[PDB]
Amino acid sequence: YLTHRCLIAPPEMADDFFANTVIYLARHDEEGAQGIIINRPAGIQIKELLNDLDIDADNVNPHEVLQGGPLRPEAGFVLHTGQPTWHSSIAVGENVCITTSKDILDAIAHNEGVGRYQIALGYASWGKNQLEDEIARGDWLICDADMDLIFNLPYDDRWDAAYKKIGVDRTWLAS
Repeated sequence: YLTHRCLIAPPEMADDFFANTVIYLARHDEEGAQGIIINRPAGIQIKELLNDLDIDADNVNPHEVLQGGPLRPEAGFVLHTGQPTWHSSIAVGENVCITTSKDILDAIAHNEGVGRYQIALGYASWGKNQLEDEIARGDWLICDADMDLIFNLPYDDRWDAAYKKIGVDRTWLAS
């Protein structure tokens, strides 16, 4: 399936919500697919989010909180590296995990044991065969995920980078 891959909104996509997005696919099986947009900050600082979740974080390092999708804006997801060592954690792909337990939030609050990360509120979901049908009719572009797209690159440069990455192993004129 397409787990660990990134969906890229084509430049011509008219969808008001998904236009200009890069979506990391966390899960994709026979029942559907679920993803997290990785290039759209919500305009919320990590300290604000932690405090709202009743977690002290007076010394937490500044970090953006992402809008992961249009569904369940209450649900938080932390993307990070290493093994799924936390209480509720799953390995998605090459050294990348998604954790929904609160233990990792305490780690983030104290600036330790987390490393590079993204925390997103909300997610994107597709029903059975839905994503496959959309891809079939050319609704999405696709590229492999990597550390730059998920963690290193500035959020506002991720769509361009993903769009360009398509051309690393195939003839692709990004223009």
